[PDB]
Amino acid sequence: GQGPELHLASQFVNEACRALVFGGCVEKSSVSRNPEVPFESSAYRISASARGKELRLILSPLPGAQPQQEPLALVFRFGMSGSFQLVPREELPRHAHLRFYTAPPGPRLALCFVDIRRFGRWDLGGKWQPGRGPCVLQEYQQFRENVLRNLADKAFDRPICEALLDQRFFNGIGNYLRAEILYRLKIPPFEKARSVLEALQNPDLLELCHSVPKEVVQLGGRGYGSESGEEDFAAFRAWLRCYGMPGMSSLQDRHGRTIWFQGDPGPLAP
DNA sequence: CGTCCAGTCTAC
DNA sequence: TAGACCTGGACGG
Repeated sequence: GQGPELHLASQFVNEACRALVFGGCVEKSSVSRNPEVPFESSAYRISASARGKELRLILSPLPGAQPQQEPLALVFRFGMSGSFQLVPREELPRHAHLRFYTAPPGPRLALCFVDIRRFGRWDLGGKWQPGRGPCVLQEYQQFRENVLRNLADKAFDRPICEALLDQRFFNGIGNYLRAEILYRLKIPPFEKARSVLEALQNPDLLELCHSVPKEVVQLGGRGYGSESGEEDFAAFRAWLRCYGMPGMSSLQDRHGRTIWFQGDPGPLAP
């Protein structure tokens, strides 16, 4: 997922778990090389928030829950196939690698972190990744200042299409979003990052870094993805103007990732 | 059957 | 930097 997917996943956990009570331990698949979550409670609520391409779960025991336990926070990154689902306990999807189980009363459901390719990761801390910049969705003004303060950084030597993936400055921006963002401004993907950014110091490249992914969120649905029908997925394919679309050029950036664009590749093209 | 394609993380 | 980390769907023979 990218920021919209991480953001919509957090909204999903919050709405789906609002009137649910979990109990017991936090179960991990045998094959997952991520850490065992040391946590047990007779009764606890799960909530979420999203920051860029990371999602924080808070496991929050109720008054009187046993064993005695302070709230616990997990941060997740999704890599290529991470996701959250609420399923019936005996119908776990195949790659459900971490699982929170409802307590009686009611239907026994499982909140599952599902990650086919297992590029996703979680940490016990609860801290955001040091070095990741502010959320382009929820921290726009902080994100905007963080780029304009640091144009001197060597990151901005690189072509614009590569800089937009550097999560130190564009936390939340991934492959589809960089294509869609540059297509909106007809900015060649291999223009130099510093060149396009120095200008700003209406809608400019940094503003679109916020407004474009906000468009994905306001589709409702589950971004690139279909957790709420194939209808929501068709809604997304329709929103796209550039990424994967017929009549568009594509190249490889210096890290082998496909950038989609119209017309001028730009000066720093391979 | 085979190939190729879809975000970090870490060892050169 | 370049390869490593993974599974599965869409192709081509």
